[PDB]
Amino acid sequence: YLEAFPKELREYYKNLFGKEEANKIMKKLREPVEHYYIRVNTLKISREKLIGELKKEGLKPLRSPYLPEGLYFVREGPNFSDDFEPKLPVVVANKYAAESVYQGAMLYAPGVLKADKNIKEGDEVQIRDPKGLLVGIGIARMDYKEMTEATRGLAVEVTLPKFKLPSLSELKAFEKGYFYPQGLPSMVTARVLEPKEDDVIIDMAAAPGGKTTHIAQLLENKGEIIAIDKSKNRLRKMEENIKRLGVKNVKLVQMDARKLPDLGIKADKILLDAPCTALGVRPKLWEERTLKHIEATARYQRAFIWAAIKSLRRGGVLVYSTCTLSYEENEGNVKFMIRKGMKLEEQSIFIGSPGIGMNKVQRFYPHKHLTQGFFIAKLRKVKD
Ligand SMILES: Nc1ncnc2c1ncn2[C@@H]1O[C@H](C[C@@H](N)CC[C@H](N)C(=O)O)[C@@H](O)[C@H]1O
Repeated sequence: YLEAFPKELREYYKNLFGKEEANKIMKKLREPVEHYYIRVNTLKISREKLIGELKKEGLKPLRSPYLPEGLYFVREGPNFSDDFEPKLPVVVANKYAAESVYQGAMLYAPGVLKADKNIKEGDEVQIRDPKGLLVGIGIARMDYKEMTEATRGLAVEVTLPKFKLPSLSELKAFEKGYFYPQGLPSMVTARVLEPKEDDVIIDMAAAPGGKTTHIAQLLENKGEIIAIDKSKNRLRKMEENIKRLGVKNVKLVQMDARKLPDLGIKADKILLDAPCTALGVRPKLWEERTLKHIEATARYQRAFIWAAIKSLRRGGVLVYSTCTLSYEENEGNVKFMIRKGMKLEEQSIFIGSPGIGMNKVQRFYPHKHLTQGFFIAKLRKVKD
């Protein structure tokens, strides 16, 4: 599994976590989350009602004892050994299709990069990513020719994915806005913000609106949430999420969030779920980002942070979060915040790990908490 991570990043992890822990993290990082979480949209439905609805579809949701809005599914797999060499013709899926197949998705024709020419419908085939990673085994539903030419349709019915997560996008319950897929650390993030109906609230990197709509339901569609993103398409997707979830609480604004103080707003609560190297996301088939990205991105996040601090009322609260493992983007950038008049505060929910040489910030690790790698800092602005 180590091959999935560039050598200098591996040295970095060993340095930052210790050889043993670093190895446990990387190994788990290559696998999908063991507990696949969704958020109950309490704007439309209760947890127990939704559970009943999901059981109807043959799904087995489990309750979180920490998040009354939390449900999760237990991951299946691995369904074959890491060294398994099936005696089967190969279908090569592109980088994106391979990752979804890795978690139980079917392989559709546009996802097919190339294939063995002997393949006919009904043949058993193995599916590999462009680097030879075996991600699944299944039955071809197209001949070789149609597979490499079709613009739509089923190419391989994946009957033996390496891992299996439930597909929730096609459920009636999803179309009716009953839930929103979202990791446990992400849900904790919104709770720890403790949004109030009175608070002036800003999500300055909000699309596609996962944490924003979570705040919305905690506010019970009262108050107002200002949600900022630079991307119009991602804001376009966020508009759809809002409508589906029945969120009436949110004001969208397109802009570079680093220029946030250009508004005349002094917020009481700011969520900064900052763009990051995403070193913690799962599954991690191949890590492309490395040390140069950590420094550049960390420096890039500071602009957001500074913008937020200047836009906070004194006594105001900032919650900073990333889906990355690096020190620089996390604890290092919090030290930055501490030098700029911010004070660390106890978070209301703490089920993860302590930070690196740092007490009140919260980390999540895939090997310890069955989640993506994650980081949460909650700060109070004591002075300007
Ligand atoms: N300078 C920027 N200004 C505003 N938004 C940005 C900027 N750079 C990146 N973003 C957005 O930051 C977001 C990063 C997302 N991963 C955040 C997801 C969000 N927290 C959610 O709960 O769904 C993307 O939507 C980016 O479009």
